[PDB]
Amino acid sequence: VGTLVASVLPATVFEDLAYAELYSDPPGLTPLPEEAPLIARSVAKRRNEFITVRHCARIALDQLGVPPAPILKGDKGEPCWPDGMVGSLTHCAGYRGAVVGRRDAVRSVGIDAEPHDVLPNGVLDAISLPAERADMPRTMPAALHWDRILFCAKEATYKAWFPLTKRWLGFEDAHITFETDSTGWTGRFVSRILIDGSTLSGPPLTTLRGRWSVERGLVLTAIVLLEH
Ligand SMILES: CC(C)(COP(=O)(O)OP(=O)(O)OC[C@H]1O[C@@H](n2cnc3c(N)ncnc32)[C@H](O)[C@@H]1OP(=O)(O)O)[C@@H](O)C(=O)NCCC(=O)NCCS
Repeated sequence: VGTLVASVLPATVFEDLAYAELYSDPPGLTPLPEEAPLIARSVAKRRNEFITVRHCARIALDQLGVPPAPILKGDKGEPCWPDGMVGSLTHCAGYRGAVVGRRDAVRSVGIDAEPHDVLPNGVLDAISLPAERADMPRTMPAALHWDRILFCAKEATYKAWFPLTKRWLGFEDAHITFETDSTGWTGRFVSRILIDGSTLSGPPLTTLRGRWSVERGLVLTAIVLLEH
């Protein structure tokens, strides 16, 4: 279908969002000349996914009425969206995707995709708080890899946070609480910011609500912060 990420998008502002996803790199796709410098020293696997993900971004932007154009890279790797637009990009094995939104409705977007696979226990302690490790088993079905899902939400949280603050957010700086829908493979989370949430404009970031899904061997997460 090409609609997996829809499982983590809200209906509230759906008319002001667009998305596009692919599951592999179309062969022979050429980079835009203006984007080529961004991957001039990159390994082949990175080059290929970069091009595919940028292609998805333009497909999604086009749905919102934005003419196709290069998307450069700014502070700390963040994508440089066209004026009036926000969005987020992600890839992993078997997935490339873009979610974009109109800034008049959507303040920020953060998405992440991961394989639904375990993480090593050493990494878990580095990416989680004790309270998360205690609560996730209580809120998540035994079948799910809650370590990986937590991590996915941490990544979505950073991506939604950085464009608004331009500051680091570490794994210990957000406490994420989950809930599972009765059907067992989707739900909600809230990321509570534990540090100063001052933004370049608008209100401070204190809480970021998101959605998660597990389907087709993937974890997907998305945060869509509304403009009020
Ligand atoms: C930046 C980061 C979140 C990217 O996530 P990832 O799982 O490695 O890779 P993904 O494919 O999902 O996402 C990569 C895309 O993220 C976007 N991105 C990179 N830096 C970014 C930033 N500072 N802000 C917003 N988006 C960013 C880019 O569009 C990038 O793709 P591109 O280089 O092709 O444009 C991750 O690599 C990282 O450095 N994390 C540390 C910060 C963190 O997770 N903190 C926890 C907060 S609770």
